[PDB]
Amino acid sequence: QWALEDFEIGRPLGKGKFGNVYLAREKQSKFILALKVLFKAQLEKAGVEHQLRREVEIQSHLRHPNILRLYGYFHDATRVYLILEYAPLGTVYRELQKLSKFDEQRTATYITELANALSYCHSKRVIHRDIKPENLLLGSAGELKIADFGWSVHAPSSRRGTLDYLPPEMIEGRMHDEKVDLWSLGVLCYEFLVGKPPFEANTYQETYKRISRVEFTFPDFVTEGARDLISRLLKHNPSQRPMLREVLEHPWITANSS
Ligand SMILES: Nc1ncnc2c1ncn2[C@@H]1O[C@H](COP(=O)(O)OP(=O)(O)O)[C@@H](O)[C@H]1O
Ligand SMILES: Cc1c(C(=O)NS(=O)(=O)N(C)C)cc(-c2ccc(Cl)cc2)c2cc[nH]c12
Ligand SMILES: O=C(O)[C@@H]1CCCC[C@H]1C(=O)O
Ligand SMILES: [Mg+2]
Ligand SMILES: [Mg+2]
Repeated sequence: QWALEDFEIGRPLGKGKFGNVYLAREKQSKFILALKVLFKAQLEKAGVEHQLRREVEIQSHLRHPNILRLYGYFHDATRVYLILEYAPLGTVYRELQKLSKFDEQRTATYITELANALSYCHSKRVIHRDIKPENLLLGSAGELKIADFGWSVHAPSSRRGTLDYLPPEMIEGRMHDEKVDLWSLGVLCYEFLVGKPPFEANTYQETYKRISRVEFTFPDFVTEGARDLISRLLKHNPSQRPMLREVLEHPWITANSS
């Protein structure tokens, strides 16, 4: 179908674990898009060549306004190219870095957008497993778009950057389901309000212990309603975390969204 010759390449949009993401334009249609470029040698060396097929198969079949589109893929002798929807306002990561913290209204609107995209995903037993600011993209209207389905799988799974967003069950290497994304949502809510993730540390070692123990504290400015929602999402036991319907009906969400 597609080949590299069909696109004009622009500036890089960001650094990837196995290559780079570039702005690109489809020559015939003038369609601006993001081209996720991955080196075959690097994928092979890490043994993630089939998981890349998983990212493609899962993302390509999701249709939701808060989920980044994957249009297709193609590959040559040395690279794999993923054809993605271009998110013109960039990452939530960069917005957080420039704004420091988000107010309750911005946070709760993003949580609602995430819960709606996640509800959709989980309805197909799809687990994202890599929900984090650098993977949360922004559309033309500033709407949140879940991206980077790189580590995505169908639930239940026991399949093997920082640990900041990963729940205890995945950090230990145990069986896990859709509840992993509910923990990550909790870590995101805290980060949006506070400016840093709740288990952030200098080392992977210190962060591992913090997640395992559920060792976190809130700054005094965090409201009672925000503490309630976060504390509920951050349960060591996946069974005890709420459904996404419950997150969406939380009084703090309904009062501050959208
Ligand atoms: N569709 C896109 N539009 C705009 N920027 C993007 C897009 N996809 C990725 N990026 C940028 O490139 C980075 C790497 O993309 P990503 O899919 O997350 O790769 P990886 O799996 O290596 O982390 C993102 O964190 C973001 O900064
Ligand atoms: C060598 C190779 C192929 C492949 O079949 N290539 S080819 O023999 O047709 N040849 C041109 C070299 C295909 C892939 C691949 C993996 C995932 C996707 Cl979504 C698409 C392609 C990868 C990933 C790492 N090495 C790869
Ligand atoms: O698209 C990718 O860069 C990779 C494909 C293979 C699994 C890991 C994944 C990633 O880092 O998101
Ligand atoms: Mg990423
Ligand atoms: Mg990824």
